[PDB]
Amino acid sequence: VVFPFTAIVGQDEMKLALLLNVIDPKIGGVMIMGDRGTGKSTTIRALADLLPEIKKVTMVDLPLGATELLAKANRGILYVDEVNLLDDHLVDVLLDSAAGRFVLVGSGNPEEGELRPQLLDRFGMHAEIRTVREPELRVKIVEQRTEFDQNPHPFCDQYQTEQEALQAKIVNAQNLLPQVTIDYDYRVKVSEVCAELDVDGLRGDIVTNRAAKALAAFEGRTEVTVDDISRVIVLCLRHRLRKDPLESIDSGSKVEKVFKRVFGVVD
Amino acid sequence: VVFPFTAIVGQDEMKLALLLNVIDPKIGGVMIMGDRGTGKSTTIRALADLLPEIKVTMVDLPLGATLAKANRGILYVDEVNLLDDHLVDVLLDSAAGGWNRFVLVGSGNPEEGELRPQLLDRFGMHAEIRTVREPELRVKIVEQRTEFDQNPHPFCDQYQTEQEALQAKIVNAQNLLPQVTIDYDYRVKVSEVCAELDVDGLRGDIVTNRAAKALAAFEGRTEVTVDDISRVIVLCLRHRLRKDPLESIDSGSKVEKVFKRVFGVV
Amino acid sequence: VVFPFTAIVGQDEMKLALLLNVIDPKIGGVMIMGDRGTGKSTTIRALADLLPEIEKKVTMVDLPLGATEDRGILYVDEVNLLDDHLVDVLLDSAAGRFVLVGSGNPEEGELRPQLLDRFGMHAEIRTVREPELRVKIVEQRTEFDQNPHPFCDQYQTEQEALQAKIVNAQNLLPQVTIDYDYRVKVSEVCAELDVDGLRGDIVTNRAAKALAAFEGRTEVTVDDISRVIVLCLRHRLRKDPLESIDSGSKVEKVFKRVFGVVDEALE
Amino acid sequence: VVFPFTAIVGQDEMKLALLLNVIDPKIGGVMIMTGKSTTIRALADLLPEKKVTMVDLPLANRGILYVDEVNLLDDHLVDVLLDSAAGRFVLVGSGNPEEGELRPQLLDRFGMHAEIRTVREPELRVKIVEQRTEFDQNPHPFCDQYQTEQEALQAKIVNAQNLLPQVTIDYDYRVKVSEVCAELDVDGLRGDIVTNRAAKALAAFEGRTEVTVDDISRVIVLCLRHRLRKDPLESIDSGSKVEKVFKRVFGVV
Amino acid sequence: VVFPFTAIVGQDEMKLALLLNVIDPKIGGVMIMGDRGKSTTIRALADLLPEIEVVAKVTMVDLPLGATEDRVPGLLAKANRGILYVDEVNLLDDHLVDVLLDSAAPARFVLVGSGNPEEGELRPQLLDRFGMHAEIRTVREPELRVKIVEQRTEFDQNPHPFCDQYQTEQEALQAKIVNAQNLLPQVTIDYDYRVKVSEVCAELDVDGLRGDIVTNRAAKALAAFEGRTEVTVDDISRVIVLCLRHRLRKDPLESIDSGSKVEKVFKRVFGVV
Amino acid sequence: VVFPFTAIVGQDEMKLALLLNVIDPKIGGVMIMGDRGTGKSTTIRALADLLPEKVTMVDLPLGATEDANRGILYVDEVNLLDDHLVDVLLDSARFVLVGSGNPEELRPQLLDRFGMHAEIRTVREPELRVKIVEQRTEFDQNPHPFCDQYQTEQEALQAKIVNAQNLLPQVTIDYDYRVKVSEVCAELDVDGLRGDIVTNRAAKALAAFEGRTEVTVDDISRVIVLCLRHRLRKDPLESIDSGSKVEKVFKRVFGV
Repeated sequence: VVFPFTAIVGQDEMKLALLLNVIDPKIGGVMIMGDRGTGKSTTIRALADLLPEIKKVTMVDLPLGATELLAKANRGILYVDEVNLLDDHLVDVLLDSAAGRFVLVGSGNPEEGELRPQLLDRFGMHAEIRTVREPELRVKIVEQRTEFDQNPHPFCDQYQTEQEALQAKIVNAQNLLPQVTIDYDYRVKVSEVCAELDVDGLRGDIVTNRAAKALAAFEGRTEVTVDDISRVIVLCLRHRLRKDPLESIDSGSKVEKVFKRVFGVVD
Repeated sequence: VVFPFTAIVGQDEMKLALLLNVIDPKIGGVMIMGDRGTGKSTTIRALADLLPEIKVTMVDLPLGATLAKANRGILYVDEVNLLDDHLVDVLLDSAAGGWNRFVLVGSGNPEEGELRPQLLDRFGMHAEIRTVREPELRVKIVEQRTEFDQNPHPFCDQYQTEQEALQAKIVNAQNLLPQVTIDYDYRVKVSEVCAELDVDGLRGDIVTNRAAKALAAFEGRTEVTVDDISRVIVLCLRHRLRKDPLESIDSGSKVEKVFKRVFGVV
Repeated sequence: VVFPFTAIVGQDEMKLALLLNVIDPKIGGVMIMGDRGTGKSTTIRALADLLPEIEKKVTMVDLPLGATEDRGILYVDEVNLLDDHLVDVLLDSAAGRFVLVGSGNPEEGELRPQLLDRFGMHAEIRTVREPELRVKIVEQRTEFDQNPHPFCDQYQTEQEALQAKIVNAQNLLPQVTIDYDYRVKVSEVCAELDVDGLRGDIVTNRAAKALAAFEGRTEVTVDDISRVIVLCLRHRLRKDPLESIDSGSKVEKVFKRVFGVVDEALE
Repeated sequence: VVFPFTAIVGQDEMKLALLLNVIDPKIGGVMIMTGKSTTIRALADLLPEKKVTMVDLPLANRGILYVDEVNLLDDHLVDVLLDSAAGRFVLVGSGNPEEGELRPQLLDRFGMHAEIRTVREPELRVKIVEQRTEFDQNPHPFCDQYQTEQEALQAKIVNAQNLLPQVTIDYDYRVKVSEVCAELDVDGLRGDIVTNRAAKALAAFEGRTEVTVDDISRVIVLCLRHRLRKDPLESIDSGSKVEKVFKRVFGVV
Repeated sequence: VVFPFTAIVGQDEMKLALLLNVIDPKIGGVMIMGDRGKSTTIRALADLLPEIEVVAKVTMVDLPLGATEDRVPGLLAKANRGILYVDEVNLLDDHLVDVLLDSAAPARFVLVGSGNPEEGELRPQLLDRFGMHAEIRTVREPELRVKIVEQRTEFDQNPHPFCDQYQTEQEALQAKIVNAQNLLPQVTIDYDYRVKVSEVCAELDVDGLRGDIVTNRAAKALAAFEGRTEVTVDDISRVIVLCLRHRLRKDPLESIDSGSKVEKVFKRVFGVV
Repeated sequence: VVFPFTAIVGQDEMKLALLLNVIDPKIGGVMIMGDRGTGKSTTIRALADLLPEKVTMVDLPLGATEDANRGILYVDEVNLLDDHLVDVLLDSARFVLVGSGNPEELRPQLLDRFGMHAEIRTVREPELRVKIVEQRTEFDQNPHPFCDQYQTEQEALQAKIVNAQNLLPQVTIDYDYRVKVSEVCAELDVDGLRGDIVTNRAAKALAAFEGRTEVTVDDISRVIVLCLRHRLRKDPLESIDSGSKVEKVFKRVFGV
């Protein structure tokens, strides 16, 4: 038995990136660079255990150096725990196999050679993990972990209806995605943000659109909204920045700043 | 089936470099520097699919150690930054500038190496790819890509007469090139531009002349015009600059400035 | 015969780290970095000899320089060498049973940040600065080398008093509670120090309870947290290199702020 | 078949260095820093006598040896070749900037240092290009257009070699040449010797037996510009300093 | 025949370090750093000591560049009741040095080592285990330099006539060494002095208590050498730089001589006028 | 046959350093740092051909081995093969050690072990440079007429060397001079007493060469830079020539 996904607290940005990829695997996978390592392996297992069967969904790990495990990985999840030194070309093929049919998930180690700029831009979204800063939230996690370690089944049962409610929303979102439309004016202003961010190519334009539709589908709507784009654009474009080294500005803050201007958002 | 060449939008400078080399392979090949994406590989496949049957053969040569007998074809070196055997690169340049005849195309990695003035001056033209900055154009490109991915054959058919029209223009330009002449005054003012740019050698003089003749041939003319030279001279000379490091001036902008002065464009 | 633990003078911070681990080994071990005129080899030997009999005495096992892979105390004299592979395996035996103790050399390879965070506490040894104490250590040391048995007898009842306190602390540890407000303020200190993960939260809580148990109390006190929090978090700092501040001094500074500890200015 | 030597335009300084070495190989070879590989074969094809053979060193008595990249092939191999020269064959070397600038102890041992500057006259650049393609299209009609000029220069080379033993330099000139070497702080007396051997070879080339101030003028930059010991505090061109000191010592208005 | 120890001029600080180790070998050896009469002084000290028996002359053992435990019978045993000179202890780093410091920290000996600057400073963990740090400064008195040279040629020409000229001084110094060894057990250091010695070590931020011990063993040995049984402030003054200057942990912001820093702090703590 | 020693012009400092070592080999050899190409190997051959009895010059190559006396040993590049082979040669010096080196420098610890440091500067007088070259080709064309032109001067110099060697035991230096020599070494911060000894041995050898048995202040003057300039411990904050510093301190101490 694995820690229930709906009980993981304090990782909202990473749970969003994983949920949107389950809804639209053509987003291109998630690169998880949480320099603060905490709840990385167990979150991805919780999400696999949460998905419905169609045979149960299978999660595959990227260990060893097999040249070629994409066999048992179709219509599933593939986790490469340390893709910071995993060959050099095998990474290229997996990023293609995810953008045309599985959920690519990658993790890295800080100070071991930060993702080479040619292989990180091909990742759909870039989710960073920062350890929870709210004190009473940190206490709740610790109190939850020992409470789970002592009595797994009373814990998993406590979240049983919340897991099923989220399980149905994933299915509904997958079913509704074909009807989800984004207005032309929004689709254009998304590209304006990609241009003003000096994104290398059009992949950033493509992922933001696929992500915004997948989020709107998740929330049971068929028209992409300005707020829908707001919640996915940092995940999609912050690792696609081409900023001058003379700038001390946060990448995620640069995308939010440019997004708010182009769309005219007052916070 | 491959994305049609005549549908590629926003890469005009590179499509020009590729078309001129297809018309006169003795130009010396194309070095493609710029955005990694923007389908550099797929444009060259599209151009191969467009050429007439004399089908033309497209060569990969990816990370190898000595695939070079496809004469009157195209050779794409995706990462000629990792041909640490410079001797492989050097022979491919001279053979491209003669019949040993093929269209050399190479791509490289910025900030990794190579690009050494000895390994860059021998490329005929230097085509730079800048990703489109106009928002509605980016949307149009994206809307075209999946439209091709969902229905390849209806997309290729929409461009079928334009593909055949461009195919006839390539053959015509190849056939007309022998009579294309350049005025002596232009030929001298071109050399004045190469000298005033302090280009290393006379190869820049040679490529600019061959490019201007090929462009006029493409457009069904037999007299090279100042506008013909205008459209090729940056492709030919910007990677042949010997500018002082004290200059914050764009290389391509330097070539345009000196061309305008020597020829007197106002 | 071994030098008696209750006779060691001038290592209070390190003796505290060892005693609390003996009381609660799930704290995660002690990393001993510092000076050489102490004898981390004989203080740990003294602590094994001080513990109660296990049925023979508790076994102290030493790991020499050339050491290949292969309820007591394990002393790893040089955990700088013996690459991450061997070091990783030992940390598993700890955490959630033996007291891991490691020592290191300065300038022989800085604390590997990923393998140092997994040590429970970080005790630094500073050689005694009080002149009359330095004389006392030397006079005691030669006095022990000439007549071990007369020396150990001078400290035999004090060894038994400390031995009973250790057992009492272990027996009482299950009833030891920490107030919710303290538990949250401990996590607030961990957050304000930007600690990597929640491991710092857990050992500080386990350490404060073990100290309160050592002193025969069942309620963790602000002062109880004060005496263990530097041992627990100073090697868990992520401070900017632009700061010339001592790590242990940074933990005390943030601890006093979060808990609001100030000196009464008496007339 | 090779492009004729007498048709090469715009390389006068390098053609002078090569002709003088062919006349007196004891000068010590040429360091060449637009296609010098064919210029040296053009010179090989031009010499008399079986025909002289030009040898390439990619990894030869009484001929020509061209070391294309004397920056690589470490001092060990380079040292050995310089012995064959000096006080007999024509050593020719070229070098690459940024590839291991020729060690200062290994560059001084070359007789002359000829620099190639690409032609700046527009109508000349056009003429060179038309000459290359005209040669590629019809080599033999090209070589024939230059056949009598090739034979004329071939006779001058033979005569110059035959006349060199009688060529003399005035004592006052020979001393002022040494003053130029001393005022330049040259490493040793090799500059005094090469400038003397070069001035005599040039005078012999022109059918004369007395070295002239003008003869020295035309050879002294080739001989001394790579032998300078100037302070790095000088933004002054090396070749211009040699002319400047030459003009002072000899008194050229 | 070897140059007589009592004739060596201008090495006073090193002669003091060597004599005290001969008097109390538990001091821990001498590290000789400085200008480059080093190999010849130690043999003279070996030649000066009184002739010993097999097991209840003193033997000098050297060590060339090649060690690799080709000493552990070998060479470690020939140093029994003798002296071991390590000519270049800045090379053969790590293990070989650690083993020798252990063998002198079945044969006990006076460890003496010399090193080369710029070719490696002995790793600070293995230099602190040397008892004392004696530096050799070449004599600056001109008329003294002439005497040293003139003594060298005078000895090279007539060894035996030279040794006789110093023979009674050798016997007097030999008797003082034996007496000092015999008197060492009674030599006491006052508690107030013993504490102020530790205060100097602390104010110098010395690594450990080894400096406290060496200064005390050295002060007693010097007082014993001079036929006294009470350590004096001047006794401590003459050994404290030998004992602590290689034990400094000084900030790199200080252009102060290490040996000179010890003198200043010693004068401060003890109140020397 | 080799170019005669007495015909070499413009190398007076190196000819002085070599002659004194031939007279008193215990001086410790010569380090020749001539930043100019002037035929260092052939001067040493010229000096060997000049000595009586015949003589023998060994020339060590770059590739030293693992193993000559009463002769001359020339180490053309004492930079290579320096770890131990250079160390071994300085120990064996009975023969006249001669070494040359190229800048871009021997171990500051292995250069102090050389007796004297003679620098070669290329002749700056124009009419002299011409004469050297004219002498070289004239010798290459007619060796025996050239060597005969210098034959008696070679014999005159040869006899002076024999006389100096034969007279050396009687050569004395005043005590006041000998102390002032040591005072110069002290103010130069010389490493050890090796500089004091060579300056004394060199001054005696020079006085013996000139047929005298009492060292003169000028005798010390002409050798002290050869002996002490490579034994300096001067601050890097000084833009002063090392050889010029020795002259400065010598002039003060002796009062010249």
